[PDB]
Parts: sequence; structure tokens; C-alpha cells
Amino acid sequence: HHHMKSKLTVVYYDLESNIAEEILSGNIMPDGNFLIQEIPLFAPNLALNDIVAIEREDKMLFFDHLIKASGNTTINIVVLDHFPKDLLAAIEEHSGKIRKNGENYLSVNFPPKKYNSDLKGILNRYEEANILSYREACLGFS
Amino acid sequence: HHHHHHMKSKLTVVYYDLESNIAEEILSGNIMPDGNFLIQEIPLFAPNLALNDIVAIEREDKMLFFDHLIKASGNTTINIVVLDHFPKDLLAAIEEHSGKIRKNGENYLSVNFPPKKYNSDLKGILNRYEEANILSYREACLGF
Ligand SMILES: [Cl-]
Ligand SMILES: [Cl-]
Ligand SMILES: [Cl-]
Repeated sequence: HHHMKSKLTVVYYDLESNIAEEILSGNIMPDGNFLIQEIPLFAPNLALNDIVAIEREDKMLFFDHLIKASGNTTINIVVLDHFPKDLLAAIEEHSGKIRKNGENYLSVNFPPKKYNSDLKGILNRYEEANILSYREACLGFS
Repeated sequence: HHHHHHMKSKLTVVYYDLESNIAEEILSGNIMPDGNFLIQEIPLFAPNLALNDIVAIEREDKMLFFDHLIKASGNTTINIVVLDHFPKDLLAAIEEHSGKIRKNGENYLSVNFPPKKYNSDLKGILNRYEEANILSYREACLGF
């Protein structure tokens, strides 16, 4: 028994239409909702610092619905050749934060209005070259 | 004149050690007026932390735990382990570079270097002793 962050399980459907689960660290807030404190790698329509309602099933906390979006954006990237240096620089310039899953998959958090024509244009240019592919997993405020 | 009570405190940092096993290190410090925690010891083992870093904390089971970094001090933390003795020229270089040391027994030190003091000259001495199998070192926290 050691001190740990609370853990949220998000059920989602993968690219093969099969059920999958992603676990995210965060905090159970005084109102009983959950503050997400990791950048989601796979679950859709969620971002770092979103506040979500939960359903408890014994020892597990499951995502139920979004209560308050942080306004952050989540971009997933698969690297097909190499990660371009100017893309890394642009992520940093726009206050982005990277979470890696191995060397060739990453999720990037952008604060409100930091993902816009600048980053979308660079990502599109590298898709055209088949250097990477990206998903707009979460686009911020609905 | 009498001693006045101050907001001294202790924090537990939960971390994974060099073998990827869960571990805990307690650090002494001072509560700050904003509720954050000023670390006032050189961390011996926990990574990514330095003397005089300011960190956010969480309370659980009547104890305080590290949660996340608020403001890095810019200090660097270097862990050094030796076979049997710390060479005199290494100790002198640490001192010349304004380093402060904390012992864990006779063969282990964690060293704080102020901004810009952990440099290639210091690393060169560490590297020469590493090549001779007399010590190993780790960049636990790279500052400014
Ligand atoms: Cl889904
Ligand atoms: Cl005080
Ligand atoms: Cl110390």
C-alpha cells in the first residue's frame, strides 16, 4: 500500500470496432467528479484537466460523461518516418505538452487556441509527405 | 529571547527506484504562504527534484505527499556512488563548483549544484573515475 493517484477507466471503441479501455491518473474532486491529470493516448474527446462525472463499480471508477472541458486540445500522432524537427519546435512554441507511447506514437496537449492554423498546416504538410498521420482526438470546447 | 515556532514540515515523495520498484523518500522543508512546500534537503534518491524546489502537495492518511512541481530552483542534483572512497580531487572540484553534499552512509552522496556549476569540467572528472570503475553517477535532476 503506497500513496497513489486515483485512476479513471475510460471505455472506448477502437479502430476495429472492439471495446477497449484506457486508464488515466487524476483526482477525485470535492464534488465527486474526476479531474483528468494525464494526456489521453487513445480515448476520444478528452483532454488534460477535463472534469468528468464517474460511475463507481466496486474498486473501479469509470468515465460517465464530461462535466467541464478544460478547453485544451488533444492531437494524436503516429510517426511513419521520423519526427520532424520543425514540428517539435512548433509544438514547443505553442505551449504544447507531449506524452509518448513508445518512440513512434504520441499525444500532444495544446492549451486553448494554441492548436490552430499554425500546427494544423504543418501536420497536413507532413501527412502529404506520408511522414506522419494525425488525429484530432479532442478539439476543446464544444 | 525565545525560539519561535515556524512552518517546518515533511513531505513523502513516492517514486520508482532504479529497479522500477516503488519506493518512498521523506524530505524536510517549509510550508509556504500559498500552501506549497519548499524543499530544504538535497534529495538522495527521488528523481527530478532539487534543493529549494517548490512543490505542490496532497494530504492522505494524515500525511503529506509530493504531487507535482510548482517552480524549479534551477539547482542540479547528482547522485554519486563509490567503491570505497571519494577521491580527494573530486571532492575539491565539487567544492570549487559551489556544490553542497549530502551523505547516505560512507559510499553514497547526492550533490547539489547551483545554476551553471554542473558543467563539462565537472563531468570530465566524474567520467574519468567511472571509466576506472571506482564510481558511478546519475543526473537525478538537471537544473539550468
Ligand atoms: Cl468510443
Ligand atoms: Cl515559517
Ligand atoms: Cl541536505
